[PDB]
Amino acid sequence: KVFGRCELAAAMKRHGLDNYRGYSLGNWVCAAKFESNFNTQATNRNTDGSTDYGILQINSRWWCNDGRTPGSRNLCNIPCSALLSSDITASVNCAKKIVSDGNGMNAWVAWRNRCKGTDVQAWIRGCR
Repeated sequence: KVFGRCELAAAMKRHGLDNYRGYSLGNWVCAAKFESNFNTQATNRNTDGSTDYGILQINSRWWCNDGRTPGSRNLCNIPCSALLSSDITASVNCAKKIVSDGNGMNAWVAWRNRCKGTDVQAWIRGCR
């Protein structure tokens, strides 16, 4: 599923991501835009052999199990394919753990390079 911008904002808010760990809703929408372009099915392989899954590009070395990643820890206790669902619940629950791990939203490289320090409120402008 490719979410609309305000559609994803409403879903992230209903799931408790707005202001979670101090990160306003626009930070999360901006992160999803640049990690997956709002596409729940997005997958991308990394040079270390891991793969990133879903709307928030959650990694198979630390967070989810994909069965093909050396040194996998599966800290979210979830198959990586579950993070590709049209229902974002599993991605939100895992992202809440990632953002609590010590580095905040710096865990998302696209957030650090394309959202951090910008006017993130623009990503929720116009939404009701």
